Amino acid sequence: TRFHSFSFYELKNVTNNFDERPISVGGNKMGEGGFGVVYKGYVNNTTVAVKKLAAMVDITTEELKQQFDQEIKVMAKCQHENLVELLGFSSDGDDLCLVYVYMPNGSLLDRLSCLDGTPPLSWHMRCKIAQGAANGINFLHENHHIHRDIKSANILLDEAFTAKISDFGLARASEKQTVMTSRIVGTTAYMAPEALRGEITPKSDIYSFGVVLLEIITGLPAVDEHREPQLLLDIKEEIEDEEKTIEDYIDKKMNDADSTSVEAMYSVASQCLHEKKNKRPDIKKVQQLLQEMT
Ligand SMILES: CC(C)Nc1cc(Nc2nc3ccnn3cc2F)ncc1C(=O)NC[C@@H](F)C(C)(C)O
Repeated sequence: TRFHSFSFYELKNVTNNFDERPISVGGNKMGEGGFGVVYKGYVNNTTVAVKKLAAMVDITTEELKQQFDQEIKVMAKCQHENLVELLGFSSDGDDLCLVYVYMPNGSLLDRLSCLDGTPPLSWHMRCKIAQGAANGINFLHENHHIHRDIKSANILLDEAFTAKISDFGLARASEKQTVMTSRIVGTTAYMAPEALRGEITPKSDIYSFGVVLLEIITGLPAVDEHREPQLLLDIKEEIEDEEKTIEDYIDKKMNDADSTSVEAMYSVASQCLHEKKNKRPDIKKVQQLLQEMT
């Protein structure tokens, strides 16, 4: 064993009975996803993030338990500066909690949208975050794991804006390697075409990272129901068809972006976004191209 086993009452005590008010207004709520809500807490003077798993999407209790077990297994095997650190968990009763080191700058998604009044990320910080995220994915792939849910909401940022990959509940270990599933899971706006069908491959993680690189350049979320186009990957088509340029989509909330490094990041993203999985570069090549960029 490597993680502290908490009793559920202890985590109820340290999160102020899972206070639903936002942290910005003195509550404990930091965010939510399809598989749970994240609360801020204090455990023995340590600031923690407590993910209470109770489902808000179409998932069964046994599927939640499988994702909880999967997260613990991946966390026990993978430790890296660009991966979040699991401190412990609670499993007593019908409730499941995962306890982590708190992330002072929350998620990349929230920082790109300046949620809660945080200042816009400079181009220089965006480049370092992209490099950190690729190093995290590279470590996971080297250790034969496929993330299956890479998105900006799953890239967290510490006090220094060091990128940290999170949410390993859907991660798959692969010794051999394309395989199939009957339960399609993930965020549609980021998912590779084959992943949307049910294929499981490390090449899908590359496609999803390409979408993240477009959110970093543009400051636009991957999907926006009230936007034209609603899907960010459609801008790649508009740019490829010469109807627009990447310069027309650069986030206006920054003053330090230069055309050379922006075009270089866009080139990495377009390569990641090849329709044909085998045309996409491997994570070590993505890592190398992002290093050449700076
Ligand atoms: C729930 C996500 C969006 N927000 C966090 C996750 C985390 N920690 C973790 N959360 C999760 C959720 C799943 N894995 N995971 C790993 C983690 F280490 N820590 C802090 C925040 C958080 O919101 N911090 C506050 C800052 F954004 C501030 C600017 C001051 O509002």
